[PDB]
Amino acid sequence: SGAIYVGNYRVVNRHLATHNDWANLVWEDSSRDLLVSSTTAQGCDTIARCDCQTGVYYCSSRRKHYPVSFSKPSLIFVEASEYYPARYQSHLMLAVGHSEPGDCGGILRCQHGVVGIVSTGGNGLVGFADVRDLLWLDE
Ligand SMILES: CSc1ccccc1OC(=O)N1CCC[C@H](C(N)=O)C1
Ligand SMILES: [Zn+2]
Repeated sequence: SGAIYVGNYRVVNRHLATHNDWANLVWEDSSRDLLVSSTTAQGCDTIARCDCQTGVYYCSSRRKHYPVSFSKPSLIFVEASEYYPARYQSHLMLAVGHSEPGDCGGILRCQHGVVGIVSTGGNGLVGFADVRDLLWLDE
C-alpha cells in the first residue's frame, strides 16, 4: 500500500484504488497501473523532474529503504494477475531489489523528489510506475 500526496492530488496504484478514489477521479491509465484522485487537504510531497536512474525506495515487506539502479521508463510485459490480464505495462522502470505484492505503493525517490511508486516485481526484481512525466501534478 502507499500513495503520493502532491497539491490537491493523491496518486495510487490503479489496482489498489478505493471507492473514494474512483468517486473523486481526476485521471487513470490501466496501461500504467496509475490512478489520480482529488483531495481537500494540501499534500506533503514534491515530484522529481529529472532523468535520474538511481534512487531509494521503501519496501514495506522489510520495513526498510533500499538503494536501486533502475531502467528508463519503458513498455514491459507483465504476466496476468487477479487485477489484470497478461499485457504490456507502459512507463515502467525495473530494478534489482526485494518486493512482494503488498509492497505496491512504496515511494521511489531521488535527490530531486518523488520519481514513482512500486507497481510490479518478482524473483529479486522490483518495478516502479514513473510519475515524472505528469507535469500537471504540480502545474
Ligand atoms: C511488488 S508487486 C509483485 C512483487 C513480487 C511478485 C509479484 C508481484 O506482483 C506483481 O508484479 N503484480 C501484481 C499486482 C499488479 C501488478 C501490475 N502492475 O500489473 C503485477
Ligand atoms: Zn532526480
